[PDB]
Formats: sequence, structure tokens, C-alpha cells
Amino acid sequence: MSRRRVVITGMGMLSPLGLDVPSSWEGILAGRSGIAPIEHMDLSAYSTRFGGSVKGFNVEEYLSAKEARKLDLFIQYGLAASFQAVRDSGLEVTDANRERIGVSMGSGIGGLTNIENNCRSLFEQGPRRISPFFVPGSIINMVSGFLSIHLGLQGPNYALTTAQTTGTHSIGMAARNIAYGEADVMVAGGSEMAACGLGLGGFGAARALSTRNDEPTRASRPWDRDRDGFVLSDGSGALVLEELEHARARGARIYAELVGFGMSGDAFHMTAPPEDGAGAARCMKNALRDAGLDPRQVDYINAHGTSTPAGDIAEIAAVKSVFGEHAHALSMSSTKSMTGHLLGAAGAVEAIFSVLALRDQVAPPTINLDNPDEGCDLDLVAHEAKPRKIDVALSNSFGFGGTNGTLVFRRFA
Amino acid sequence: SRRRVVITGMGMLSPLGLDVPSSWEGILAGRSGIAPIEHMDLSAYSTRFGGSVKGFNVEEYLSAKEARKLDLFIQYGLAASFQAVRDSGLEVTDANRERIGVSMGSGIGGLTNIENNCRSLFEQGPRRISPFFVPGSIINMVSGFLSIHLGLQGPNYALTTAQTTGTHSIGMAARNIAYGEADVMVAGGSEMAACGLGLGGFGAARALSTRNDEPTRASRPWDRDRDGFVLSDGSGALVLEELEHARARGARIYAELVGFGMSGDAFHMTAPPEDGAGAARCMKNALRDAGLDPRQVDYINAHGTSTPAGDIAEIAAVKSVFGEHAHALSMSSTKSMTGHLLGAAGAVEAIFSVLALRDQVAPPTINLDNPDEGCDLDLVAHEAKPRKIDVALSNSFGFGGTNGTLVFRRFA
Ligand SMILES: COc1ccc(C(=O)O)cc1NC(C)=O
Ligand SMILES: COc1ccc(C(=O)O)cc1NC(C)=O
Repeated sequence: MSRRRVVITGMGMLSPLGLDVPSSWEGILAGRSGIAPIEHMDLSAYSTRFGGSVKGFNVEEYLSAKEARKLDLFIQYGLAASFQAVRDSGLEVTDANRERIGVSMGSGIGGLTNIENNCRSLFEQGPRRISPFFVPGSIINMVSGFLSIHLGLQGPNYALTTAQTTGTHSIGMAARNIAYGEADVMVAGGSEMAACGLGLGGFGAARALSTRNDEPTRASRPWDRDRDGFVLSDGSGALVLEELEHARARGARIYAELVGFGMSGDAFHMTAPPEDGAGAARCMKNALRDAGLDPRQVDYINAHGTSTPAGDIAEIAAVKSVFGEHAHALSMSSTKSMTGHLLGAAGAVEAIFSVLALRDQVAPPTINLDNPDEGCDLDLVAHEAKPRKIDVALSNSFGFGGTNGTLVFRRFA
Repeated sequence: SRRRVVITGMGMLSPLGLDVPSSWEGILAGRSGIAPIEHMDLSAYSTRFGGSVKGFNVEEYLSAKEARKLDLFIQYGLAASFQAVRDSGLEVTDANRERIGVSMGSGIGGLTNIENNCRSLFEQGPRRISPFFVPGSIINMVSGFLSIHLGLQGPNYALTTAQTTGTHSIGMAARNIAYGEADVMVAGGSEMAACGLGLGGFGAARALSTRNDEPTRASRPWDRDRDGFVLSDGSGALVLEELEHARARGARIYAELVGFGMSGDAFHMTAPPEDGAGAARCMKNALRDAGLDPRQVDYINAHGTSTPAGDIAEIAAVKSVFGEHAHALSMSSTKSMTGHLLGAAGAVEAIFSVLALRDQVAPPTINLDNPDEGCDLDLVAHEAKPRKIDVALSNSFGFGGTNGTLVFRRFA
């Protein structure tokens, strides 16, 4: 069948700013920080002792305590966001459509907490103390697996793992499944909970994390002169993607249309982008061509914008290269300024922020942008939300391995 | 409407060999790759054997320094990928590098590296975690390192669908090409889950054969004495290529990838429905995708893991999809010889399905001494069977009820 149009009919989230989308979005537009000293473990030996935790999450709003005890937090978070998105869509799963509804919920590293805890059991006690649920409760594809089991989804069932690009790729490839007729509805996005010893210690050993322990809410400062690495955050984003005529037929509320998806590889370096952002540029131009757009139609870019020295300026270079003089008319912000870096879920929550930027015609701020670095001379929406016309919003993710993804969303009549 | 996709190169590490021809020579000889695990102390574990990759030399592929940055599963995935590209004869240029991508996945990923780094963390604190822990353990680093090494700028991703990973990776890469998003993709999977956590975790679930006294007899798909799967290591990669692109450069074509199916069971986390309803839907989706009648299938490479419920559910599914024809096709499980490579099982079994087409021979199901009740199909017991094969199907099923089927055809 011919390439079908794809719209967003349902969204769900857990973030450091809230336990759902409206709470998170209120935080985003008020310039609130989700970052705080981490409370759930003793980090005295760590060079980074803060991050974006999901605060007051109650898994018993979604699942029995008995089922939840078997699941890594990243699965709990992905199911919470997925259940919220499906309820938000209004979609009724039936025998007539269950084969046409799939799931692609990814993660950058999955059940690292559970693996850490089972490793402790293995090393201190022995293999007879490993949980029987260790494998199905830890491996990445089990957000998609448990969601299909709980809702009866018999469509394509899979998981992407493209590091910090996961959520963006998960949504774009799910959109491709619908576009090509493999599904009519997909639940897509990502979830992450890497806030354990191995996560904080592992990113710390790479010197990838901000060490601004004295001022955690000021640590995430994309494009600021004094940025010193990303802020590790937890949570999940899920969207219901639906073929347009399917959405119209059932009277679905449509938030936006997903018109463009771009992928590329930097083919440069395992953990750094090229300074010129050539890979980001190729990815954005792929996405824009896919969407059949004039680059001047882009009003808002939700940047990857992780608050790394090399990453932030490569993304400015890429936006300058793709958009030329128009780079000075669009608004570009990093919501990671507020949320920190949700890794495999970053692209999922940022896709939702991009859709809400279209719904509410507002560019979220880049908070903490006190001293824009050399060359950082675009409208980066410093400090405060900017009400403006937004017809087309782009969301960028880049990942270790030089894997790049871009989603293009537009207002739907 | 869509472009045709062919296989122009293959690469493999398995418990039967360090490349495709050595592995395939074992497959057709009925050789087992299973033995007691040597690389760790398994005294406290209920399973002490599995399929190790024997004699792998990463320095054929990477510098020692680069290899020290990567988990074994990434090393294995890169080995198979570099073999597959070399086997294809593909030349990457400035003219085509944005049209060549990679989808290499893993089921469990960097469990060995996570174990080693956790040992350091618990014994000495976080100052002893490797700087390369994150980039050297994450599942997308096969695709990432491969794209950096060869200058591939096309679609760069990784799938992770547990034991379905290799099958899904290959199919979704085939879709990328079919629909014009790439002209060449390197696809498949890798796995090295023989650490404490892999044998311990699958063992805690009572998923593994505990036949420690006879490791080469443990993997016995459809046999009445089967008692769970055998955990194996390795990798498979295929070069998938748009047909016009392959012809233009005079590529050697092994087979055409004509059909890909996916389905969810939506049933249970670790058990299929008894009637294999999800496997049936998946195989039908694959045959509808290919425009084939079930009667055109000659060979099925089963998922066939040697579990009680899983092996029977796959027989039920084949009987439902193929009706009378179920008794005319040949179906075997190469896991009888290789064990279960988890995320790489679908990748190596795709390659074995492609070679069944090249060589007109159904690989055996070894150890099938006493077929269980209802296991009355042609399961190619004990010995390789020369036979006509125009169409071969390869099934994978995974935790979460995630299913994949690939359909390959002789290319004329
Ligand atoms: C390819 O490079 C990267 C990809 C992703 C991230 C991230 O934190 O999301 C960071 C990097 N690297 C730098 C130095 O920013
Ligand atoms: C949906 O259930 C499964 C999926 C995959 C496997 C496997 O070993 O690859 C095993 C099972 N389950 C049983 C008991 O065979």
C-alpha cells in the first residue's frame, strides 16, 4: 500500500518535572528544574551526586505491587507512560483491531539497577540467589512485551536501543510501520532508569557528567560557556501514533501530524560528534526532505542540547548549515536545561514537548543560558518561554556510535 | 510498488566455526558445538555447558587497544559484520556511503562487561569502573563502531527483541531497502551471555537444560527427553542489497529476501500459547508479505529451542499454517547443534536458511531420538537431507511473545 499519513492521538510521560504530561509541561513552561541531590543511594564516593529523579512515582497507580516487584524501574516507567498514552488516545482495543496495534518502546541500557542488584546477589551470596525474573524483568524489549500482554496488542512488537537516540528512533520507525501499512496504531517512545552505581559511576568514569554538586539546578546549561557535561535523568515518554484515516474514522483528538523522520550516522567517533555537526546536518536534511518542506518552514527546534562542550556547539553548527539565514528566525531550545538527560527516553519526552509546543504555540526555554558561548548567537529562548507562531517543530537526538535521529511534527487542522 | 532485496554477503561466529563455511560444514555433518564452559567456575550453577566461540582472535579485526574498549558481544558482532561486507565485495564510496546502513542487534547485550565492572565497583568502588563501560557495553555499538570503521552514513540503529533480535534486525533492514531508505544494510545480531548473570539468570528461570553429563545431547528439539535450551554465543551478519544495485556491480547473490512477518502473542512473558497462535499469525504475515501460498514453502528453520512447551507450540503453528503441506516440507532446528544464540539465533539461522537454498539440503535436527507426541512432521532427524528447496522460512520467538519470520527464495 501507498505511504499513509501518521498523527499523534495520545501521549504519556514520567519526568523529573512530573508524573504525567500536563504536570511536566507546566514545569517546562515555568522554567522549573527537576534536578536535585539523589536520595535513593549513598553517592559520597561519586564525583556526581545529583540528577533528575522521578519524584513520588507510585507504580500501584498502574500495576499490582506483586507484578511490579518483578520489573526493573525502566519497565515500570515505560508501562506507566504507555498506559497514560493509550488512555489519552481513547483507543478501544478489540478483536477487530488488536492485530493492527503494536508497540516500540525502547531504552538506551534497560534494567541496569536490576542487573546491579542481581550482580550483588551473585557475588556476595551466589547464583542460587539470582531472581527467577532477572531476564524478563531486565531486558529492553519487555516494555513492548508487558504492554502487549496487558493490553492484548498483537501488532509489531519490538524495541530499539540506539543509546541517547532511542526515543526519537523508536517514534520514527513506529511511524514508518504505520506509513507502510504494517500497523494502523503504534505505542512508541522510550524509558530509562540508569541512576544506580554503574550508571553514575560509568558516565562519571567517562567524565561525561556535570560535577556541579554545589548547584544541581544550574548544572544543565546547554550552550552556556561554563557547561561541564550532561545531567543524568530518569523517566519515560510514550506516544500513540495512528494512521490519519484510522484516527479520523473514530473521531480521535489529533495533537499534531508526524510528517518527517531522518536518520544518519556520523561515522566519526564512539562518543563525540564532529565539530561541524555534519551527521546532525545530514539527519535534519533527510527529515526535512522526508516531510516535503522548505527549511524556512521550521519555527521551533527542540535541540538534543545535552550541556556538553563538544555536543552543544556541533548542534549550532548543524542548524547553521541546514537553515542558513533562517537559523536566525527559528527558535531553538534545550528542555534538558530543566529535565536533564533522560538518555533513551530523552527523544520520547522531547517529542512530546515538541507536540505541545505546536498545541500551545510556545517555545520552551533553555534555562541557565547566562553566557551563550562563542558562535551560540541563535534565538536559544534563554531563561523564559517564548509565545510564538510554530507550524513545524523539529526534535533532534544524537547518540553514542554517532547515531542521529530527527522528527518533524506539524500542526494538524 | 517496493524494491527487491537480495543477500550478497554473510558472516558468522558460532560454536561450530569462526566463519560461515566452517559453521555450515559442521551443520551438514551433524556436529555439536556444545561443551562444558571453560572460561569461569560454574560449580554453584545447575548448568555448566553451552556453545562457546572457540579460538576467536579479535586482532584479525581490531587493534588490541580498540578491542579492550568493547564487550565480547560487540567484538562478535563486528567480526560477523566485517566478514559479511568482505564476502559481499561492496565498495563504500563518497557516492554511496549515505545509502549504506547497519542494523546489528543483541538480546541481552553487555552482561559480561557489566559483571566485570560490577566486580570492580563492589570490591574497590566506582573509581575502578572503566571509562569505556557505557560506550563499550551498549547494544548499538556494533552498528556504531561498524559505521565509524567503514564510513557508513545510512540508517544506523539496533534492535533488541530478546531471542527474536536477529530475525527482526534482518527484516526491518530489508524494509529500509524495499522502501528506498537505503540501498545496502548490514543486519543481524550478536550475543555473549555466558557470564554468571546469563547462566544464573536463565537457570533461575529453570529455562536451561541441566544435562551436564552429556552436553552434546542436551539440545534435543521435539525429543520426548528435552529439558530446556542450551545457551550459546556468537554472531551472524548479512549484507542485504537492493536487487538493481547488486546486479549493477556484478554482486554474487545467495538468495532473495521476499517476506518478513512480525506478530505479538500478547500471551505471557516467557511461554508461548500452546497452539502457537502468534507463531501462526507471524508465518502467515510473512507468506502474505512475500505473495506466496503456504504450499510454496519447502524448508523451515524452526526456532526449535528444546523447551517442552515451545517446541510443541511451533509444531501446532506449522500444522495450522500449512495444513496438508505440513507433511511435505522439511523442518529442522539447527539449535540441536549450535544451541540457542539468543539475539544472534535469528541471524545465524537466516544464514543457514540461505545456505539450505544454495546447497539444496535440509540441515538435520540432531538428538531427535524419540519424537514427542504430535511431533510427526519431517523434522530431518539425525542427518542432513538433500531435497528441492525453492523457498525457506526462518522463525524466531522471544520473551514478551515477540515473533519474527523471514522468507527467502532461490534467486534466478
Ligand atoms: C556522538 O556524541 C554524543 C552523542 C550523544 C551524547 C549524549 O549525551 O546524548 C553525547 C555525545 N558526545 C558529546 C561529547 O556530547
Ligand atoms: C514466548 O516464549 C518463549 C520465547 C522464546 C524462547 C526462547 O528460548 O527463545 C522460549 C520461550 N518459552 C518457552 C517455554 O519455550
